[PDB]
Amino acid sequence: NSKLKPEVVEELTRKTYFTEKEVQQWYKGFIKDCPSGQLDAAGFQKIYKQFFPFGDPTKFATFVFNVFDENKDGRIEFSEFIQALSVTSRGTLDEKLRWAFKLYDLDNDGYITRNEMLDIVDAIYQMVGNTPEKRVDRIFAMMDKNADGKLTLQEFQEGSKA
Amino acid sequence: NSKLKPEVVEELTRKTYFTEKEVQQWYKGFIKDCPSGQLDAAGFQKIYKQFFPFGDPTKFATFVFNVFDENKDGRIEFSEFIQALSVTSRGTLDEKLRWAFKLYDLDNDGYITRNEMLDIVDAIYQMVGNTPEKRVDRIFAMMDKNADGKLTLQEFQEGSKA
Ligand SMILES: N#Cc1ccc2[nH]cc(CCCCN3CCN(c4ccc5oc(C(N)=O)cc5c4)CC3)c2c1
Ligand SMILES: N#Cc1ccc2[nH]cc(CCCCN3CCN(c4ccc5oc(C(N)=O)cc5c4)CC3)c2c1
Ligand SMILES: [Ca+2]
Ligand SMILES: [Ca+2]
Ligand SMILES: [Ca+2]
Ligand SMILES: [Ca+2]
Ligand SMILES: [Ca+2]
Ligand SMILES: [Ca+2]
Ligand code: NA
Ligand code: NA
Ligand code: NA
Ligand code: NA
Repeated sequence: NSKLKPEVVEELTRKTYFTEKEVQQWYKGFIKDCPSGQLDAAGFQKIYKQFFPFGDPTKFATFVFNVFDENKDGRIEFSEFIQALSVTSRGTLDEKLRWAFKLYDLDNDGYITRNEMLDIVDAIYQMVGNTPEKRVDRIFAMMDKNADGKLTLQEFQEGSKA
Repeated sequence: NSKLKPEVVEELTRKTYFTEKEVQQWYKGFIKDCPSGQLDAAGFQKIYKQFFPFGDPTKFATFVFNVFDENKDGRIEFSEFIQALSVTSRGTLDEKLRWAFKLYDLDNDGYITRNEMLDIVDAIYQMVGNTPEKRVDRIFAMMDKNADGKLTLQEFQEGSKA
């Protein structure tokens, strides 16, 4: 697919923070980087592995892939790609924190657990190539205001602002 | 330039850790991402700005650009691009630390100063989007074994191994 139909471009423009022109430019890049119009987890993994040669980005890349892959069907289509870039780059602080929460909520149950947060920190450290546990412990002491071992989105947002 | 001449591919293959086939594959990607065959600082900046929407990667991207741009002429040619990826991805630990030293040595005088290191840490924090100063202070206490306020490559390597 070389170019998007104007009905699709319009739809994506109303649904994102991008202009009609930016949507078509983003699509040109997407297809050049993904000739099939869809990126599977292997290809997302390859991308990250090439950008971070000093470490092992496999774990963090998987976490990011799962946020891009909204419908969880194992592939990132252009609609999912451009929506993620729209929110992460031009969304409200509320929308951006909501996106980060999704990244951190690894099993998608609406709660971030201590284990989930430690997996994020561990993954970032591996990708790079005070420790993880003490980090998580402090974060949860400062955000888990009901001390139930889980962070809701409000807890994550309230603390992240603080 | 669609494809490289076999004399050039051979040269790059002997000069890098890549195979003849990998050199040509890397060139296909480079040209698709850089149609003119050369990336200036503006374009490198754009790339990083698109990958890190939550922060400001301008400062760190500049530091990385200067390492890629070995001859310091303001553009990254394919030969410089593939050499950087060769060292960062397949070099000895010694070669990889030497590359990191170049990144950190912002003015290229063969020494990393406290200010240079704080600029690196500050840039990484901005890109992301214990503090920087305390970090630098500890690193220099553990690596500046002659306490002259500068890190030579041997100091950086010895400590980085430690
Ligand atoms: N050892 C060590 C050591 C020690 C202390 C340290 N501090 C910091 C570091 C790491 C700093 C980052 C290095 N990055 C910069 C980006 N980069 C790169 C740019 C463009 C690219 O483009 C593609 C593509 N696929 O097109 C792939 C690709 C990759 C090269 C590797 C470090 C390392
Ligand atoms: N607020 C907040 C907040 C709070 C707490 C947090 N912890 C961690 C975060 C940030 C985590 C990373 C987010 N990245 C992932 C990569 N990514 C992306 C992937 C493919 C891409 O491809 C292109 C292209 N140009 O093709 C561009 C492009 C960009 C989207 C943004 C965070 C944020
Ligand atoms: Ca999907
Ligand atoms: Ca969860
Ligand atoms: Ca809670
Ligand atoms: Ca150059
Ligand atoms: Ca210097
Ligand atoms: Ca010294
Ligand atoms: Na729009
Ligand atoms: Na999630
Ligand atoms: Na080789
Ligand atoms: Na340098």
